[PDB]
Amino acid sequence: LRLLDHRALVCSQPGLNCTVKNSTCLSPKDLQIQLHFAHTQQGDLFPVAHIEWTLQTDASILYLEGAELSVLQLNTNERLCVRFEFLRRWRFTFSHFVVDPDQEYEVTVHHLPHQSKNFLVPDCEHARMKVTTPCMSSGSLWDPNITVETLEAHQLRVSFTLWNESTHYQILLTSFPHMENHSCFEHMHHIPAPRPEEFHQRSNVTLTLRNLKGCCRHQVQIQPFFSSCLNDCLRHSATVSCPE
Ligand SMILES: *[C@@H]1O[C@H](CO)[C@@H](O)[C@H](O)[C@H]1NC(C)=O
Ligand SMILES: *[C@@H]1O[C@H](CO)[C@@H](O)[C@H](O)[C@H]1NC(C)=O
Ligand SMILES: *[C@@H]1O[C@H](CO)[C@@H](O)[C@H](O)[C@H]1NC(C)=O
Ligand SMILES: *[C@@H]1O[C@H](CO)[C@@H](O)[C@H](O)[C@H]1NC(C)=O
Repeated sequence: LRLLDHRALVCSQPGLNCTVKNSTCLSPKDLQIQLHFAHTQQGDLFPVAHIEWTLQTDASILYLEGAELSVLQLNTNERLCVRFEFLRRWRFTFSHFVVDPDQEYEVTVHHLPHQSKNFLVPDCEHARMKVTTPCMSSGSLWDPNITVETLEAHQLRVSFTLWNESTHYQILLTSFPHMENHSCFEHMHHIPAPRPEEFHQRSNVTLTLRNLKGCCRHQVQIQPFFSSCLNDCLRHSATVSCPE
């Protein structure tokens, strides 16, 4: 959770002069949050929360200085606030909060001196999220298209397409019985960082399976370690089903 730009924004409308800026975190109607995408001057692409709500005034003489817009990231408890500062119906919009893929947010509006709604951002498999800067940093553009072939002597041959980075990969084999989810075997295979010559080429690893009847469901997972996502890159898997 962050602001796209931190300078004060002009939010003025006919009959209402308005400024909005980040503030220290201290009635609104029709609070709505849409997912939008912002392209930056630096050439990046971020998912943003497009937040809107209505201020309805009546004949009532009232002291109204502004509004506080609060966004809480539920996984980290990161909270950011912006304060609207004033001078029948006015619709307010704020689209400068950058959000993270696959995260839930709680949005709150308070008139100063309330309404709360939650917002869930789709993961990096969503076609529009896939091309954002955060998703591409998680390796969203790489498609290994992992395939696992059963070999004659209780071995598997795993094939996968490498990306274009000189970083290592790991293949994690976890074996299971047909239905029970307690593993009967586990093995990690280190794939050395490829040379630029093997970039975008399809490589393979041969895995040796545990010789145990019933230990027949083999999950094979590839984890890349691209410099932009370290231990947090998107992973892919294929599973060999039991021939039972
Ligand atoms: C990925 O694997 C599937 C296997 O059925 C195949 O249809 C598809 O064409 C493969 N993709 C590429 C890029 O070769
Ligand atoms: C990696 O491959 C993609 C293929 O679309 C390309 O856009 C990108 O520029 C390549 N990155 C590097 C560092 O060569
Ligand atoms: C066992 O693993 C499968 C994985 O697809 C899952 O659907 C199922 O709910 C799991 N069951 C238990 C008891 O963990
Ligand atoms: C498996 O991959 C290695 C490169 O990592 C290659 O030398 C070998 O020939 C490939 N094996 C098969 C069966 O294609």
